[PDB]
Amino acid sequence: QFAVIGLGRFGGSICKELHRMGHEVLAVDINEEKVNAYASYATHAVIANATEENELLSLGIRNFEYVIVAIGANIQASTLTTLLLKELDIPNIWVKAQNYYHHKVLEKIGADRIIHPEKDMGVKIAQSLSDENVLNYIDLSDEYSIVELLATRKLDSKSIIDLNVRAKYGCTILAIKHHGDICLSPAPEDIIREQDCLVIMGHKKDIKRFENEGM
Amino acid sequence: QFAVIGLGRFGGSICKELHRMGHEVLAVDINEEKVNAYASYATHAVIANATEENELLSLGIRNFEYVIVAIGANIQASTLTTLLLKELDIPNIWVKAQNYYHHKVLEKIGADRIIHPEKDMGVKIAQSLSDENVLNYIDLSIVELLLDSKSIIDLNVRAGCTILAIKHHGDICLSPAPEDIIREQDCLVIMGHKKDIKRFENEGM
Amino acid sequence: QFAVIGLGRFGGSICKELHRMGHEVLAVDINEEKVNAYASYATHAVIANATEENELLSLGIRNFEYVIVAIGANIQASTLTTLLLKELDIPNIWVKAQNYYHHKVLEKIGADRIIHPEKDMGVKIAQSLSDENVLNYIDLSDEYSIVELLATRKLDSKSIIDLNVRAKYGCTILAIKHHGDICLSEDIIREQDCLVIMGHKKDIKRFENEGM
Amino acid sequence: QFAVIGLGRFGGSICKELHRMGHEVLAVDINEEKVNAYASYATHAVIANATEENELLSLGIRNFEYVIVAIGANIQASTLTTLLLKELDIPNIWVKAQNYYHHKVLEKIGADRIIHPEKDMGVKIAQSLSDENVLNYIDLSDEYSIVELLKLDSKSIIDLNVRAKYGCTILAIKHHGDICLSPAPEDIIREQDCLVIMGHKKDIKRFENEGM
Amino acid sequence: QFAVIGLGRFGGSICKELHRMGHEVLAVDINEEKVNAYASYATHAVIANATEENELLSLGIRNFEYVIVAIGANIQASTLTTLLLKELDIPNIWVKAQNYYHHKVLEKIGADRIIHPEKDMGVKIAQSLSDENVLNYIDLSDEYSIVELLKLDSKSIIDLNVRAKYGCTILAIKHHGDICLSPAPEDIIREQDCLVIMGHKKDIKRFENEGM
Amino acid sequence: QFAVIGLGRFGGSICKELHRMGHEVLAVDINEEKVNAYASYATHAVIANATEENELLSLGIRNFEYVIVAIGANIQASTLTTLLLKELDIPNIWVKAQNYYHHKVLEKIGADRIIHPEKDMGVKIAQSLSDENVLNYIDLSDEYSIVELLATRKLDSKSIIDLNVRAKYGCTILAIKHHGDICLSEDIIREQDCLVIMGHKKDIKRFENEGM
Amino acid sequence: QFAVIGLGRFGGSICKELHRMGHEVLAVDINEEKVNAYASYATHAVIANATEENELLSLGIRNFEYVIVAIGANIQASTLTTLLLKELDIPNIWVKAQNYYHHKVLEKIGADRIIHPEKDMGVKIAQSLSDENVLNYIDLSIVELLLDSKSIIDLNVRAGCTILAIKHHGDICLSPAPEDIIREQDCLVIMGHKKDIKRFENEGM
Amino acid sequence: QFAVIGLGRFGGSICKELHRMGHEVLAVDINEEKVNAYASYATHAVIANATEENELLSLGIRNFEYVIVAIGANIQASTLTTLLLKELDIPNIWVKAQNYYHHKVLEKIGADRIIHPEKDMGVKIAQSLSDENVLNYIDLSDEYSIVELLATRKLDSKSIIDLNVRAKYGCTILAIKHHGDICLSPAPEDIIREQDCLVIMGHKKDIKRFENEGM
Ligand SMILES: Nc1ncnc2c1ncn2[C@@H]1O[C@H](COP(=O)(O)OP(=O)(O)O)[C@@H](O)[C@H]1O
Ligand SMILES: Nc1ncnc2c1ncn2[C@@H]1O[C@H](COP(=O)(O)OP(=O)(O)O)[C@@H](O)[C@H]1O
Ligand SMILES: Nc1ncnc2c1ncn2[C@@H]1O[C@H](COP(=O)(O)OP(=O)(O)O)[C@@H](O)[C@H]1O
Ligand SMILES: Nc1ncnc2c1ncn2[C@@H]1O[C@H](COP(=O)(O)OP(=O)(O)O)[C@@H](O)[C@H]1O
Ligand SMILES: Nc1ncnc2c1ncn2[C@@H]1O[C@H](COP(=O)(O)OP(=O)(O)O)[C@@H](O)[C@H]1O
Ligand SMILES: Nc1ncnc2c1ncn2[C@@H]1O[C@H](COP(=O)(O)OP(=O)(O)O)[C@@H](O)[C@H]1O
Ligand SMILES: Nc1ncnc2c1ncn2[C@@H]1O[C@H](COP(=O)(O)OP(=O)(O)O)[C@@H](O)[C@H]1O
Ligand SMILES: Nc1ncnc2c1ncn2[C@@H]1O[C@H](COP(=O)(O)OP(=O)(O)O)[C@@H](O)[C@H]1O
Repeated sequence: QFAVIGLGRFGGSICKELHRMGHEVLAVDINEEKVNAYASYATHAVIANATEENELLSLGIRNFEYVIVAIGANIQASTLTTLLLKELDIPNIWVKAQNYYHHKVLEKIGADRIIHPEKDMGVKIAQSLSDENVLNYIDLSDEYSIVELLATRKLDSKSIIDLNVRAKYGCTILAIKHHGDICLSPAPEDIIREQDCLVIMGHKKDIKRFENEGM
Repeated sequence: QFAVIGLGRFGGSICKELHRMGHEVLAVDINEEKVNAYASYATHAVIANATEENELLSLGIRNFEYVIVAIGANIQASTLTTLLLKELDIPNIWVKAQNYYHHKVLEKIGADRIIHPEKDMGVKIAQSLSDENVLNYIDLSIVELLLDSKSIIDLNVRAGCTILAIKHHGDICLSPAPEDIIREQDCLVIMGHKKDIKRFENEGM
Repeated sequence: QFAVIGLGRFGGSICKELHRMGHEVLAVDINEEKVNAYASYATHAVIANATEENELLSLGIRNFEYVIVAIGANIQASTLTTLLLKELDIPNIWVKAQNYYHHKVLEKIGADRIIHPEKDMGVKIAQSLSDENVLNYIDLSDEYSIVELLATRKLDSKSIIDLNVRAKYGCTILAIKHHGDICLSEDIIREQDCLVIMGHKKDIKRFENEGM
Repeated sequence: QFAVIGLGRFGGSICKELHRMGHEVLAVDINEEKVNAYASYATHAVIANATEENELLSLGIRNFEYVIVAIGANIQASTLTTLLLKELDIPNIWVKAQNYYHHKVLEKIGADRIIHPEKDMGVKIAQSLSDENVLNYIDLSDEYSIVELLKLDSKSIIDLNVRAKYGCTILAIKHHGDICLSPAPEDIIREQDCLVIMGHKKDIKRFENEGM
Repeated sequence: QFAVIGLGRFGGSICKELHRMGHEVLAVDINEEKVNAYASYATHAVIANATEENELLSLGIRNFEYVIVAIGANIQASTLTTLLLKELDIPNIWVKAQNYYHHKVLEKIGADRIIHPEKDMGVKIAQSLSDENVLNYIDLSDEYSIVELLKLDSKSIIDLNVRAKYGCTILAIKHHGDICLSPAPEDIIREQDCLVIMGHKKDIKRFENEGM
Repeated sequence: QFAVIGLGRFGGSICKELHRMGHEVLAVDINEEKVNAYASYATHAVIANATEENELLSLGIRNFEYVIVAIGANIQASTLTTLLLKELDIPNIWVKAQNYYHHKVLEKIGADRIIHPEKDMGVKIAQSLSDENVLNYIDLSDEYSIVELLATRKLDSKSIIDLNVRAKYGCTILAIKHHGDICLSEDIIREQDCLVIMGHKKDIKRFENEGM
Repeated sequence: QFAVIGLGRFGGSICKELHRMGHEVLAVDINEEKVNAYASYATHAVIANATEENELLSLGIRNFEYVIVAIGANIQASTLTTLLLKELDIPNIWVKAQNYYHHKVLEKIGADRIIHPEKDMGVKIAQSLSDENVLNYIDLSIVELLLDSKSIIDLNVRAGCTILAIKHHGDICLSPAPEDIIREQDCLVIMGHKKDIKRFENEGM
Repeated sequence: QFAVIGLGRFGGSICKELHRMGHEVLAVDINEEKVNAYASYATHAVIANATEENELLSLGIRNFEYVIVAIGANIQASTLTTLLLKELDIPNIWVKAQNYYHHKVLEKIGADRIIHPEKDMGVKIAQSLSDENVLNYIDLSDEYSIVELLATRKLDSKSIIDLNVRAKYGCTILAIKHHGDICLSPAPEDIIREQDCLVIMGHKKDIKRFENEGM
């Protein structure tokens, strides 16, 4: 189902994770040490130069629905591989882009998805930096947001009704997380300890106010 | 409030985003072109060698609560900068790690947060690969999913997940009534057991 | 009608020749000295970074039916330029390829013709090495060929009927070149006159063997 | 009979072609991969530093009538090799020139032929660019050209007279790989039949404009 | 008992000395010549890259109670090695610091002792420069010093009283490798006999000025 | 009285210390930042290229009894400076040697003392490694030694007569150091007080073994 | 009249000497310090890259009858310069050769004289080593030699070399009379057979 | 009698010449090819690192009256060698200097003669350049010079008395060279051909005038 062609910082991580999730993954790399290191983290692992057409055929690359081209540094290799993958009619080709220029040729040679990992992680880090309290969020509208909050101290050993969040800020607490054991829909008396995960829902400004005052 | 010391693929992105969100950001880089290119995407932008102690002082680096050290490639420069920042008593120092080794010294020289961008994006991509259907998620799982013209009672999700919202036309139905129509381009927000959601995906979609 | 984007060993030569032939040519280069040096050998010459989209627009690059991308060394620049040219709907984009890899991306980003100058000149040189008599040829069939021959000592000061080629080997001499003045169709052939022969490939080859 | 000293874009092409033509060729290169890659495209292939006199002797370089020095980039290596080849009394030494300067020393150290591949390919491309539609051409003079050309359909030589109207002589017709060498006044030209035309460049170009 | 990781001006000296003192020492260096040169001045000598974890294990580095990291120039290598040594639970890790910065990371990665050889030798030289003529000295405080010193000849401790006049206590006399440990008031001091003196630095310096 | 010519890790340290001791010191360096940084740690500080004879004259270098050449890396500069200093009749020229070779030329061009800082610090470190108890020592004979010891936990809060050292091992405690204030000659010894012992080497070593 | 293109150990020495002799010399070098250092030892001194054709034209290089190409190390630069000089029709081009190979191309690109300084100085040193006694010589041998208070008749050199001169006190006795005293610090100039002179050295000295 | 320690452009030339003159020469070099190449041009040739004291002893370096240190480039090696040679009490140590600095230390470590080959050849070339006619000269005084002249053409096929040089310029022609066969003291009728070597003596200005007019 999945082949990952570059086992580096990025490709290796995709590989390890797909495998941990339970999908079958073919790990490909030109470097023998890398292939050895990923033997345990992939269904199969093979030494191959992904820029070599017969080597790609030998991997049985067409038997794959998704091929990820994760060779970062070598722009030539990356596009040459992508080029070959498009020739072999691969349904989904995802490629890591090195820079603006690399993005542009990948776009034209028919990459299905182009990833800028650092750029994307930049946004995520900035999101983290601006509200440290928020671990995760989902934007429902311009105005509404579901927010996973890490409990700052003053919120310690307090029940739902202790700070009633429906009356005060007009937000609904969706869950509590204690010990990797969750309280899915809390009763009015359920204790929130420090470092429990609050899941809160409603108006963005109301949550932000609750953060300002209850934390 | 924020200073970003390396304006590259990673640091530049952090900078541009904080600025876009409305925070004030000092952009620092050794390279003049980079500093020029980020003039518009930062409150202030200054040429500086972040490994030079007097240059850091000159930036007024202590007036900052968060300093991000985003010079990727040069492991020496990165740790030397971090080292200097810890000397100047910066409250929060976030550094991009190049490899395992780099992580280790940053850990010991008192980096407050150490980021492995590619590693982290790997996980996120694998999540995406594994279920192409989800737009956003929060692991507690709450899942934003992208059933046409069917009500909430038309498919009774509790009988074991709870539909939290519908998005039609950038107008959301926050907690839907049992007879609220879901169209095709619509943003289901679903909550509960991970396997139950996956099953709902398999069968209702 | 023509724009040449890289004025180097290759691009400059194309430019100089189109101009010498009487066509109008826009010469483009990033380097100011190159642009200065080609001022006399082009209708117009402009400093421009061909990888910069607004700079291309400013050249009025769309007013051109043929754009030649001759930037040799920089594979990135070459393909980025080609990419931009294809975006601007240029009807004919001809690019010099650096290597196999370069050829492949140019092929996919819609280059209309891809030139390997050294590769092609290799063939021509080997042709030249193999029979030092010939200078140019056109293949009509598997059997027939028009051949431009450089004359040896052996047919020096000879007329057409001195070695009658229609009888002896059965080829028709099409022209003689004496001093950049051509006898189109008893005419004396001097050494280093260009013989233009036509007919059967083997007959010509025999005439070479015997008359030269 | 032939040795090619630089297997590169240029030298490799000369080698591959001489071999394909059936001549015996010794391929030489300093780089082992290049030598391996040309094993199949040469009579013999050997690793050698062509700037090293004893290595040249070991190749049996004197047993060769033609040595091609095709190392492009390294001007020093190129001229040092040429220099050594001239010492060993090689009858024909052909060298690829990198620039004007390189040409000049090669000229003085007794290179028999000096090739500028890109320069020469420039001219050929410009010729192609000027008249696309002549599948092939041979330049006789500045003024005169033989042109292979691809309304004309179902018309004879008498019905379309070119000696009078444009002043050009149709040399041949090609119908399905079966050529009419010198057409009788009534011979039918069908679409896609190869016209061979000869005479004044402007007259041909006019005939193209009007008859096509 | 001891391993020395950098055989250089500094590390080599530590190695040679521990060996000369009779301790067993493992000498490590990446450079084969250095390892060869220290074969005679160490219990064992091994080629190893001290920044490579498996190579460290192979040395049996944990069997050592003291590891000295003496690679001067390469700050990266130095700290990476130290880092690995701290991972392997070495009880005592002594490292040569290159500069202030280097000191700081070594401090944080748990170096047990950090040496600045030139800095420390600076102090010792300045001490020598200040008072040349004290063959040897030990600094007790900023104010107090024990001094070995080389008019004084043929005079006793009673004839030259130092407890009263300068306020210093003569600790010993050395006559021909045969020492008078604590001199009786009448013991003769001959020229070139080693005076040991103790007390206030300025008092000694005054005694030097006047009695010598 | 003293000039220091290289203000680096080594020279700067000598300079700072002579100044701290109260001597007057001229600090010289080619680098302006170094000269600025040592303005506070020297009587005078001057920018000068010590390899330039007129620059040396301008410093009034002859007015000095001791010149220290501390330029480490640049062997040429170091010896050229030393050479010039010997020409100007300087009474004492002390130079830091980079390597064996450097030592040899300095020896011949009349350096009065040649220092190998790292080599010398190596010995001192090995001494320290071998017995972690001691800090400083003076060798009186083959048999006798004055030793500065750093106190362990075992003699913490003990008086002189608590472990009477004159009876038990037969050594005389010369001083105690508590907090940079010294008890020169029932006095409590706390941990990290500096013991100053004197007598037989083996007796001290025994006292170390048993009392610590 | 003379241009010297490389002001190094060799070219600088040629320059300084021609100037000292009184000829006018143009000193050329790519390095600004060298050009500065030779300002006093040349009629004119100019910064120029001698491998650049327009720079050569700008020097007015054609106004010169002799151009010396003295860039030692860089064989490429040396021959490229020589090549350009031959194009500009310079009447006399003298070049320092680096090795055998360098000699060969310079020979073919039309260098008028090719100098191997070290090789040539080798011969001269060996001459000096072999007979330490001679101050100067000319191989036809005429020998300047550095017998106290003895006349020309006191040692009859013809009975088989001819003493050409004596030097006392920077006052020379051009062709000495048979009774002319030779002192110790005196400059004998002797002529004839090489072996005869050597023998005279062996026996009279 | 002579040892040459560097067989390079300079040292090799000294070696080859001393040998050609008939003296016995020990050629030393660190490089084996150099030692092989000079086997024929020296009495003995030995591989040695001249900076290594025991290697010098092994050569029997003290048995030599003259040692020439001709390692050009490596200033360290050159001075270290010289230093060792001075320790071994060599009577004459001649060293090639690389630059001003090198000269200075060699001077102090007791080099007996210091040679700057290029500098010296510079002077000789400039002498050649300023009077091309003169091949060789000896300065007798400020005013007087013996000059070896190469016959320029107009001097062709003329006897001594044809241009009487004692009357005209008041110089005495000392010799003629035809075919490496010399006419030592020419008779008044001896023919001078082009490319014969004129040896002329007398006043510097008179010779210079004779050059101006007879050539
Ligand atoms: N032609 C190729 N075929 C297969 N794998 C390749 C090829 N070229 C490079 N790689 C592999 O791609 C991986 C890229 O990893 P890395 O340089 O860390 O990039 P990233 O920073 O994106 O992880 C390396 O493990 C490398 O061995
Ligand atoms: N010593 C330094 N001081 C300040 N900025 C630096 C220093 N070294 C590098 N930088 C800047 O940091 C940025 C690193 O970005 P980049 O090379 O893209 O790596 P990354 O992938 O981590 O973003 C560059 O803009 C670079 O100019
Ligand atoms: N980004 C660019 N835009 C426009 N012209 C360029 C750019 N990059 C290089 N060039 C020009 O293209 C030409 C390439 O010539 P060259 O490298 O000699 O190739 P060749 O020898 O094959 O013609 C140079 O004249 C250079 O100035
Ligand atoms: N000293 C040498 N002896 C023999 N072959 C050489 C030497 N130096 C370079 N070569 C070969 O000459 C070839 C030059 O080819 P290349 O650089 O592609 O130029 P071009 O593109 O003009 O052919 C290279 O394949 C190289 O291996
Ligand atoms: N990675 C490494 N592992 C082991 N030894 C090393 C490594 N890198 C350098 N060394 C050795 O450390 C020594 C450092 O010595 P040197 O450069 O003289 O510094 P110092 O003068 O301070 O001793 C060198 O001999 C070198 O061979
Ligand atoms: N020609 C010179 N004249 C005067 N000072 C010099 C000269 N060359 C170098 N220096 C100075 O000598 C010092 C050498 O210090 P450094 O290289 O750190 O040696 P170390 O670390 O052993 O003290 C530097 O401060 C440098 O500025
Ligand atoms: N391309 C060039 N154009 C002009 N001058 C040059 C060029 N390259 C080198 N030079 C100068 O020529 C001189 C060479 O001198 P040097 O290196 O001492 O060699 P040598 O021993 O032949 O004198 C230097 O002064 C150098 O700056
Ligand atoms: N330590 C050494 N002992 C002996 N010979 C040496 C040593 N170092 C260098 N040489 C030799 O000295 C010679 C110097 O030659 P070269 O570099 O041509 O100088 P030059 O230009 O003066 O001739 C070389 O042949 C080299 O092998």
